[PDB]
Amino acid sequence: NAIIAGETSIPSQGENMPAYHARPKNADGPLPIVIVVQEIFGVHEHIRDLCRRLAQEGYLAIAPELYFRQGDPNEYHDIPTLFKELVSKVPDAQVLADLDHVASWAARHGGDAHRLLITGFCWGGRITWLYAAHNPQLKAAVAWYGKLVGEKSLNSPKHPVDIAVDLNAPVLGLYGAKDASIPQDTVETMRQALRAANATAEIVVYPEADHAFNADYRASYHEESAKDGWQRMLAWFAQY
Repeated sequence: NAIIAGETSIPSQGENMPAYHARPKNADGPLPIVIVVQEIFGVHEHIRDLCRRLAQEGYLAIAPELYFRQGDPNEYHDIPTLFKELVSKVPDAQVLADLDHVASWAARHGGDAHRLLITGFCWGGRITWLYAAHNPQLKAAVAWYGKLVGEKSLNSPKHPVDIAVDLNAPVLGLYGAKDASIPQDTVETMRQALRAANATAEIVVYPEADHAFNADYRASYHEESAKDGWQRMLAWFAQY
């Protein structure tokens, strides 16, 4: 299925946020939109590949450079410094407002405002849960191995466990059993929160997978889980 891809700016809270976008070539009309939320590495080649893979399925997929005001993840060469000096300085409130601006831009650039979807990975998987409790227009969300519970900070004052109560859209989580950064007890805490909220949501846990099991360029890749998760994501989105 032929696609077309590009880099654009998205007008956002008064500033121009870089973004990559991909979509099917000869589209009939307005497209379902998938906002794609980066890991801490920014809109890496891998994230651009994912947007193109989504476009091959018929989606207008858009990955915004969410860290642009605070800094460039390519200026860091160790994860701890990247976390401390950049990631931990990007406020959740800013991120959710930027995602709203991506949705706004998408509706005037080939997307259908009534068919908004989101998926995100790692750092982006946590943001995915948050966004599902933020935008009442959102139709569905797929969060891949996003942190569920945490200590709070002023930049990041709520975690997915806290907002389960405010979820607006069905959320599918794709999680790895071997992920030491997201222990299974925390998945249980989140399941308790979702049940108490009577939210439409489920978390699928892959027995053999670690964190970042869809990152096909990294050693954490687990092919069987990544391919199953990708099909579960498409199934979750299929009706919208």
